[PDB]
Amino acid sequence: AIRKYKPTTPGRRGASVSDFAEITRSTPEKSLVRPLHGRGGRNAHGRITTRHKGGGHKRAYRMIDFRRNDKDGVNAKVAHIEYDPNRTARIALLHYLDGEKRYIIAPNGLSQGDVVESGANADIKPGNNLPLRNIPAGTLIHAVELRPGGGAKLARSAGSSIQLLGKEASYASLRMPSGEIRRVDVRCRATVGEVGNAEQANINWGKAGRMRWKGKRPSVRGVVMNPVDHPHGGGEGKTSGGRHPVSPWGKPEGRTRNANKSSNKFIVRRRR
RNA sequence: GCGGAGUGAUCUACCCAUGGCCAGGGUGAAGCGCGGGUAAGACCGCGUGGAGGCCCGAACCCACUUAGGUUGAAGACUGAG
RNA sequence: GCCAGGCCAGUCCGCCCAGGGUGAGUCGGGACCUAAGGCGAGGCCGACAGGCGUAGUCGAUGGACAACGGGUUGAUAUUCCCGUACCCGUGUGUGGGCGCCCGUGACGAAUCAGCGGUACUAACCACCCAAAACCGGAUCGAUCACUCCCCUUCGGGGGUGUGGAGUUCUGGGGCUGCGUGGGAACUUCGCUGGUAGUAGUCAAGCGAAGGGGUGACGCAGGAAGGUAGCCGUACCAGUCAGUGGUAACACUGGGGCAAGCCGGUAGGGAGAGCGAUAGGCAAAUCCGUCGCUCACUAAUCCUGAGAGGUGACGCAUAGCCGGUUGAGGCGAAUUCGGUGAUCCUCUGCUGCCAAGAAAAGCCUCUAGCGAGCACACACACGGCCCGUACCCCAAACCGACACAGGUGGUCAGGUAGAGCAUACCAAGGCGUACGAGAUAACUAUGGUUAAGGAACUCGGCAAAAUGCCCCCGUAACUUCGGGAGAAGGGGGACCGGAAUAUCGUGAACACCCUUGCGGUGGGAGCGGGAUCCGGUCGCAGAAACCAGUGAGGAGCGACUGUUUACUAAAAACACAGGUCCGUGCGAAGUCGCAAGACGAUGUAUACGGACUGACGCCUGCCCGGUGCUGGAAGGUUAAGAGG
RNA sequence: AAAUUCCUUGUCGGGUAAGUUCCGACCUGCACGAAUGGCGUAACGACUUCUCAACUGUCUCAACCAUAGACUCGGCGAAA
RNA sequence: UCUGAUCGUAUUGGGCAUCUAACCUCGAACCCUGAAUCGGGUUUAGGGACAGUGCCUGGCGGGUAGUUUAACUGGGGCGGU
RNA sequence: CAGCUUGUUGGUGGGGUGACGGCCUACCAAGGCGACGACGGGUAGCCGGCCUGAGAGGGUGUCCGGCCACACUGGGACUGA
RNA sequence: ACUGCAGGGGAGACUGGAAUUCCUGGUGUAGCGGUGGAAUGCGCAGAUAUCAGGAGGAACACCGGUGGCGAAGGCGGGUCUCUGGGCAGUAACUGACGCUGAGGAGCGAAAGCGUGGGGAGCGAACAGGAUUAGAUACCCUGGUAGUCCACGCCGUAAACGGUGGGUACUAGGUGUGGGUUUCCUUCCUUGGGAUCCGUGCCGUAGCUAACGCAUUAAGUACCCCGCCUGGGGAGUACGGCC
RNA sequence: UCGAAGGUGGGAUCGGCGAUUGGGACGAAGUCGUAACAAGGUAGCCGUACCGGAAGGUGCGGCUGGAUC
Ligand SMILES: [Mg+2]
Ligand SMILES: [Mg+2]
Ligand SMILES: [Mg+2]
Ligand SMILES: [Mg+2]
Ligand SMILES: [Mg+2]
Ligand SMILES: [Mg+2]
Ligand SMILES: [Mg+2]
Ligand SMILES: [Mg+2]
Ligand SMILES: [Mg+2]
Ligand SMILES: [Mg+2]
Ligand SMILES: [Mg+2]
Ligand SMILES: [Mg+2]
Ligand SMILES: [Mg+2]
Ligand SMILES: [Mg+2]
Ligand SMILES: [Mg+2]
Ligand SMILES: [Mg+2]
Ligand SMILES: [Mg+2]
Ligand SMILES: [Mg+2]
Ligand SMILES: [Mg+2]
Ligand SMILES: [Mg+2]
Ligand SMILES: [Mg+2]
Ligand SMILES: [Mg+2]
Ligand SMILES: [Mg+2]
Ligand SMILES: [Mg+2]
Ligand SMILES: [Mg+2]
Ligand SMILES: [Mg+2]
Ligand SMILES: [Mg+2]
Ligand SMILES: [Mg+2]
Ligand SMILES: [Mg+2]
Ligand SMILES: [Mg+2]
Ligand SMILES: [Mg+2]
Ligand SMILES: [Mg+2]
Ligand SMILES: [Mg+2]
Ligand SMILES: [Mg+2]
Ligand SMILES: [Mg+2]
Ligand SMILES: [Mg+2]
Ligand SMILES: [Mg+2]
Ligand SMILES: [Mg+2]
Ligand SMILES: [Mg+2]
Ligand SMILES: [Mg+2]
Ligand SMILES: [Mg+2]
Ligand SMILES: [Mg+2]
Ligand SMILES: [Mg+2]
Ligand SMILES: [Mg+2]
Ligand SMILES: [Mg+2]
Ligand SMILES: [Mg+2]
Ligand SMILES: [Mg+2]
Ligand SMILES: [Mg+2]
Ligand SMILES: [Mg+2]
Ligand SMILES: [Mg+2]
Ligand SMILES: [Mg+2]
Ligand SMILES: [Mg+2]
Ligand SMILES: [Mg+2]
Ligand SMILES: [Mg+2]
Ligand SMILES: [Mg+2]
Ligand SMILES: [Mg+2]
Ligand SMILES: [Mg+2]
Ligand SMILES: [Mg+2]
Ligand SMILES: [Mg+2]
Ligand SMILES: [Mg+2]
Ligand SMILES: [Mg+2]
Ligand SMILES: [Mg+2]
Ligand SMILES: [Mg+2]
Ligand SMILES: [Mg+2]
Ligand SMILES: [Mg+2]
Ligand SMILES: [Mg+2]
Ligand SMILES: [Mg+2]
Ligand SMILES: [Mg+2]
Ligand SMILES: [Mg+2]
Ligand SMILES: [Mg+2]
Ligand SMILES: [Mg+2]
Ligand SMILES: [Mg+2]
Ligand SMILES: [Mg+2]
Ligand SMILES: [Mg+2]
Ligand SMILES: [Mg+2]
Ligand SMILES: [Mg+2]
Ligand SMILES: [Mg+2]
Ligand SMILES: [Mg+2]
Ligand SMILES: [Mg+2]
Ligand SMILES: [Mg+2]
Ligand SMILES: [Mg+2]
Ligand SMILES: [Mg+2]
Ligand SMILES: [Mg+2]
Ligand SMILES: [Mg+2]
Ligand SMILES: [Mg+2]
Ligand SMILES: [Mg+2]
Ligand SMILES: [Mg+2]
Ligand SMILES: [Mg+2]
Ligand SMILES: [Mg+2]
Ligand SMILES: [Mg+2]
Ligand SMILES: [Mg+2]
Ligand SMILES: [Mg+2]
Ligand SMILES: [Mg+2]
Ligand SMILES: [Mg+2]
Ligand SMILES: [Mg+2]
Ligand SMILES: [Mg+2]
Ligand SMILES: [Mg+2]
Ligand SMILES: [Mg+2]
Ligand SMILES: [Mg+2]
Ligand SMILES: [Mg+2]
Ligand SMILES: [Mg+2]
Ligand SMILES: [Mg+2]
Ligand SMILES: [Mg+2]
Ligand SMILES: [Mg+2]
Ligand SMILES: [Mg+2]
Ligand SMILES: [Mg+2]
Ligand SMILES: [Mg+2]
Ligand SMILES: [Mg+2]
Ligand SMILES: [Mg+2]
Ligand SMILES: [Mg+2]
Ligand SMILES: [Mg+2]
Ligand SMILES: [Mg+2]
Ligand SMILES: [Mg+2]
Ligand SMILES: [Mg+2]
Ligand SMILES: [Mg+2]
Ligand SMILES: [Mg+2]
Ligand SMILES: [Mg+2]
Ligand SMILES: [Mg+2]
Ligand SMILES: [Mg+2]
Ligand SMILES: [Mg+2]
Ligand SMILES: [Mg+2]
Ligand SMILES: [Mg+2]
Ligand SMILES: [Mg+2]
Ligand SMILES: [Mg+2]
Ligand SMILES: [Mg+2]
Ligand SMILES: [Mg+2]
Ligand SMILES: [Mg+2]
Ligand SMILES: [Mg+2]
Ligand SMILES: [Mg+2]
Ligand SMILES: [Mg+2]
Ligand SMILES: [Mg+2]
Ligand SMILES: [Mg+2]
Ligand SMILES: [Mg+2]
Ligand SMILES: [Mg+2]
Repeated sequence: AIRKYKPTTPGRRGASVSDFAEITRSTPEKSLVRPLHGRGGRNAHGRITTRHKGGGHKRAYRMIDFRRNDKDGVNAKVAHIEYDPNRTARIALLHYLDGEKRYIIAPNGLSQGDVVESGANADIKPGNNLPLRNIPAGTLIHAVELRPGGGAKLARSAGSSIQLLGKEASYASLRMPSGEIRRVDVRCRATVGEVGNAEQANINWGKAGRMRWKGKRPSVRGVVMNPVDHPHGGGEGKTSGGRHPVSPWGKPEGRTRNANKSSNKFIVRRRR
């Protein structure tokens, strides 16, 4: 699962890395790859809108099939499990019996060579994609969509899962990875099972260089700035900031969710 | 110093795309084998292997100390480290 | 040319004057392609100004694409000329081949009659229920009438037995139906004869829209096989350098040549047919997927550095003659080894995680077009636009200067050396622009120093010292990796012998066979390193240049890194790790009036903010204040309503 | 008794011939204290600080040599 | 009958519920469209008189802006006046 | 005190001894010792004997006798049976 | 070896009910909780109580015992999969292949440690109330780690039968468990008798200072291992291993 | 060549002193509490964790070397 480096250097002393034991076919599928380029956290104006971005290893995008709507009743065979630099889960390449190749998020327990079904008549097995109406309550699902046909949007990171609490009339109550209970329409599609690569959260990056490779740039604390730069700046020695904690633009801590967002009627219980 | 409207990222700060460069030595990680060990092991020793914000050190990038310069060769440099 | 300029002078000049000089189908670009990014028809947004952006169109620092050697001018040359190549296009002939119609072959339906799928289902058969209505059983309680019985103010209970419209369970045909299962004819579909081998389709060639494949990609590390270059050498042509020796292999010089074409080596890679087909915006014989057979260690095919041939009867060259010292003319030998890449095979191979452009181009499929086509040879032609002079670690560029500064890429020889360090040299350049003198102090840059050895000083600042290779040996502590080159020691030159395979590198003459760019033995010639023993010299053998000082105790920051261009490099910043808070998704946050964008082609193991800052042990008490989160009983409180 | 301690060269011990610095304690903390983290910590440092070996013109205490200037002659010829 | 408690036609506003048709959707499909992740239109699936916006109005608001922050004084500050 | 040894273990050919022998030397093998305690630390002359104890045993090595080791400390050769 | 027998022996996976708590809604108003007595605390902004639905973790009443199993520690909600051991019977097979075991190795309650998850209830630490001269406690109200899961670490308990393992022998009486066996075999009795393996109690001899042991010995003998030489200091110091 | 003595160096082992500091034993007729021996007033012990002037207290698991129906 996780391989620990040996303390041969100070940079490697405590670090660890995935063993990549689940990976076959170390190259991607040429027909499902699109170009990508970095932004450095800059928007269309050319200005930094997200801080601490840039550098980073070059990447290529792999088209993930997040809809899974048009292959109902058509079986697929899992051909490979591949590394993806754009997400924390691994991806599985599917060979459809119709001759088409697709990429999906690899669920937990979807070894190469398995058969994957879709539609209302599919069996309840990891990797099978069904509308929520046909999934029994208490199941663990992932890659759920908010609107019918809108594409999977929830529970997509490594190790994520959603528990189908129940379907009442035309809505399904879901326990979402944050712990918030939500309702979505029963016609929304979901995939059975939990997302794989669940142990990646235990990886110990060893040095600053590794995060620079992953594209994360250094972050400077507010209390070591000058007051013209940050509200926490100033002071003779080191201070705690001369006030209650605030953002670099002076906003205090507290809830930032819009108080009367339209979706409030779909949320049963806020997270802890 | 204040206001209005414009000009500047050929210097410099960061970022994006596409290219180039890093003499010569040293150390010897994982993994892979063989043998020892056992019921199996764990482990151990020999090889192979060639990792690393690894070591010494030119090009290259810097600028710690000191001497000189200080109407300078130079509006920030030279010599030795 | 010499009155300005050149840090002096100048007959000289990067200065002044006149004239001359830059030749491309292949070099670098355009006419080809796209990245980041720019502009942007319509468009969306915005009082106006304008912002953003789709189709599209630009934009190399990248992709694709055809040339090498020699000569020549005062000044250009892969451009001109000579020799020899390659790429794209056009015309003219010649030859055979396939096609239009003819027919050639092949493939190739449709009509209508015989039965079932009993699929349709009027009905019919079975399975449960309303099991309808109704006959009618047991129980219930305070209604009800009946007859038997009893107190009472004359109004009703009770033993309730019967049943009434009575509650519930249920005894019985469940006729009518519901739901399901079998299920009547034509009707949906199939077979046999039949329309009929008929209609009809395909069979030269081109397909550039569109589909598909390729193009197409990271970093690190070698190894093997090669080659360039370099060092010798067979052979060739010469020299006598006025010194003691040296007359020929003693010494000096030579000991060359490309693209292209042929070739298919070492090394690499590849299963082949047939059938089906929901997918690839239409189609597809293409791609993808699936099934079957055969094949698998082979064979075949592709790729492929090198070797060899040709290019080359040519060019070049050491040298020799004559030479206004310009041009001329002649012109030898050219073999075999060693060493050896930063280059080639190799867009390969191995390993790793941080997971590594696009489009054109090329190939292929069909849509489509199509009566003429495709090919071979020969001849004759067309190949456009811009750059090309000269400087280019500089006196010609950026620094006001002919300024000790700065400036990307390519080539890069010998001896010693690990080396692109360092010392001296080659090829090739240069002596660079004020000089000539003179033992003043003093300043600067170097050098040496008796005895002492940090006594100097804020402080060992500066200088001195250590320094290489090989062999021994190596502490506390430790996160077990380190500390460590710890510390501290020993040896090092030359000559000879071992020593003729001593050893190790490659492998000539000469040894077999599937005869080749083949295999084995073989050991010549040529290079390399180490050790032991004996001897020799010096003050000194790492010889010059070059080239770690080491140890012990504390503080701070874990570490590599970053920082005040021009007085501060640190204990400051960052960091991996930690906790808290926010964010349920065109999220929170940020830019923007807005549209829109980034976040992210991400989805709570994610993203943003704050503080702390490897690791180890831990992180105590306080919610009074102020923030944040949540609640709404009460008080207070705006516009509006009311008037 | 600290990058925090004014008094202050606090007191005791070590080191030195002689130690306001250094190291180990004491606790009388002017004015330490647990993520503006507390206490340690192998490795690392052109960081700050103390000691030792070796070495030396840093010094006792200076002396000599060469070069570039300074000095003389010819030419050009500024500046505050 | 200050009629507290109260009924039925008017009228009205406040809550709650439902609906769809205004309005909303970066849900989907098709056309403009030959090349289109823009835009617009058509249909559909949802939300829905909410939200958003205009005008009026209360709160909060070092996020930004313009400013103020006296004099005397055996120098100024401290104190005092 | 849990790992000790490299002339150390053995063999070969010489040298050396009065005499066998790594005793010494040149070459070859990788062996030899160790939990029945090597290697290391502390202590000590051994025995016949002496004392005590019914005995087994416990203590001790002085008179005397036997031997060993030493001659200021450390090292070496010669004469000689 | 073959045939039967009993079992909470162990591991994994799925799953069930009761109860507590919490959430939502209905009914509903002024108390609830707590003690020897109270107060802190909770509710009045709608609590306790009652109903219905949902969420979640822990533990499995009745069976259940004096019982069974396991080397010890320990072991029962149910089902399935995998697996260990024991007992009985035949004597089918080998033929002393046995016992103990220095060191060594493995297993090993609870508490605790590392990493991730989980957390209903309880509950060190901590806080408030109460008692008391004081109350850093006993009592009450709360409440963190922990108790739970996964993989590791730790190897300590009054880890006790305060009794090392193996074998042979030494009256009986009375319960229970698993077998087998003829007979009384219907005396239905699943009783009695015989044997083997256990598990309790009482009791003969013997042993013991006594208490007591007594076929499950602390009796009579043998073999092997471990341990003690008065009490503190001390199972502590130093050294060493983990 | 070997070879006593001597010098240089890093280590190994055994002791002595040491500012300061921890625990132990004994002393007197001190101060602060009553933890155990009774159900010792909250039963006592065993292993661990945490806390507090101190004896000790609390939690987890085990024993009776106590009692109860
Ligand atoms: Mg812009
Ligand atoms: Mg950030
Ligand atoms: Mg930071
Ligand atoms: Mg600052
Ligand atoms: Mg700024
Ligand atoms: Mg501010
Ligand atoms: Mg500050
Ligand atoms: Mg401060
Ligand atoms: Mg803070
Ligand atoms: Mg501040
Ligand atoms: Mg201005
Ligand atoms: Mg501009
Ligand atoms: Mg290197
Ligand atoms: Mg290895
Ligand atoms: Mg490095
Ligand atoms: Mg810098
Ligand atoms: Mg200076
Ligand atoms: Mg000067
Ligand atoms: Mg300098
Ligand atoms: Mg320098
Ligand atoms: Mg002139
Ligand atoms: Mg002049
Ligand atoms: Mg634009
Ligand atoms: Mg326009
Ligand atoms: Mg563009
Ligand atoms: Mg262009
Ligand atoms: Mg280019
Ligand atoms: Mg020229
Ligand atoms: Mg030509
Ligand atoms: Mg690609
Ligand atoms: Mg090679
Ligand atoms: Mg001569
Ligand atoms: Mg020669
Ligand atoms: Mg195919
Ligand atoms: Mg050739
Ligand atoms: Mg030119
Ligand atoms: Mg030129
Ligand atoms: Mg140029
Ligand atoms: Mg210039
Ligand atoms: Mg210059
Ligand atoms: Mg440069
Ligand atoms: Mg060279
Ligand atoms: Mg050089
Ligand atoms: Mg020279
Ligand atoms: Mg001169
Ligand atoms: Mg003079
Ligand atoms: Mg001297
Ligand atoms: Mg001297
Ligand atoms: Mg000194
Ligand atoms: Mg001094
Ligand atoms: Mg002095
Ligand atoms: Mg110095
Ligand atoms: Mg020096
Ligand atoms: Mg050394
Ligand atoms: Mg050290
Ligand atoms: Mg000599
Ligand atoms: Mg060095
Ligand atoms: Mg300290
Ligand atoms: Mg640092
Ligand atoms: Mg620290
Ligand atoms: Mg500076
Ligand atoms: Mg500086
Ligand atoms: Mg620095
Ligand atoms: Mg900084
Ligand atoms: Mg937003
Ligand atoms: Mg969070
Ligand atoms: Mg905070
Ligand atoms: Mg900090
Ligand atoms: Mg951080
Ligand atoms: Mg507070
Ligand atoms: Mg507060
Ligand atoms: Mg409060
Ligand atoms: Mg509030
Ligand atoms: Mg102090
Ligand atoms: Mg202080
Ligand atoms: Mg002091
Ligand atoms: Mg000093
Ligand atoms: Mg001190
Ligand atoms: Mg705190
Ligand atoms: Mg502080
Ligand atoms: Mg704090
Ligand atoms: Mg800190
Ligand atoms: Mg500290
Ligand atoms: Mg550094
Ligand atoms: Mg530093
Ligand atoms: Mg100090
Ligand atoms: Mg003069
Ligand atoms: Mg509205
Ligand atoms: Mg404000
Ligand atoms: Mg202001
Ligand atoms: Mg003003
Ligand atoms: Mg005043
Ligand atoms: Mg005054
Ligand atoms: Mg020998
Ligand atoms: Mg011998
Ligand atoms: Mg003695
Ligand atoms: Mg006796
Ligand atoms: Mg002696
Ligand atoms: Mg004497
Ligand atoms: Mg002697
Ligand atoms: Mg004699
Ligand atoms: Mg003799
Ligand atoms: Mg488990
Ligand atoms: Mg809860
Ligand atoms: Mg309620
Ligand atoms: Mg309730
Ligand atoms: Mg037999
Ligand atoms: Mg045993
Ligand atoms: Mg044992
Ligand atoms: Mg436990
Ligand atoms: Mg734990
Ligand atoms: Mg945890
Ligand atoms: Mg309290
Ligand atoms: Mg309690
Ligand atoms: Mg509680
Ligand atoms: Mg803890
Ligand atoms: Mg264990
Ligand atoms: Mg027990
Ligand atoms: Mg015994
Ligand atoms: Mg026994
Ligand atoms: Mg026994
Ligand atoms: Mg019995
Ligand atoms: Mg008894
Ligand atoms: Mg006894
Ligand atoms: Mg102990
Ligand atoms: Mg110890
Ligand atoms: Mg003392
Ligand atoms: Mg007591
Ligand atoms: Mg007690
Ligand atoms: Mg009491
Ligand atoms: Mg008690
Ligand atoms: Mg307590
Ligand atoms: Mg306890
Ligand atoms: Mg207990």
